[PDB]
Amino acid sequence: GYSEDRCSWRGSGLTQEPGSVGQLTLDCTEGAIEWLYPAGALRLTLGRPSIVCLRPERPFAGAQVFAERMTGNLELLLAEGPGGRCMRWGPRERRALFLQATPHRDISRRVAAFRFELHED
Repeated sequence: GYSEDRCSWRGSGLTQEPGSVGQLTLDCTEGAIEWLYPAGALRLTLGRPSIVCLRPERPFAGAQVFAERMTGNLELLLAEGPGGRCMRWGPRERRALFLQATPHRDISRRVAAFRFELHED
């Protein structure tokens, strides 16, 4: 679950009703996500223009991380296979990441873990 200070989260793919996107809210400027055996999808809301940077912990596998734009469009920040991806949200954009488990042929141990940092550019 959430860490002691609620700036980080660490859970397993068996999060909730299959098909529903689980909901995470983190109101800090710096934190970490550890998604063990990713399954399904998660939406992480991160509570002037803002810049977000993600730093994966290698090996990173089992999921992709997208940034939700006001357009409803998505921007891939972190993906599986072959250090840092940044992106900028507008002043009025909801700061939301979408974590989507990748379809693995095997059900084995994969961990999608990353750190995030928010900057007021």
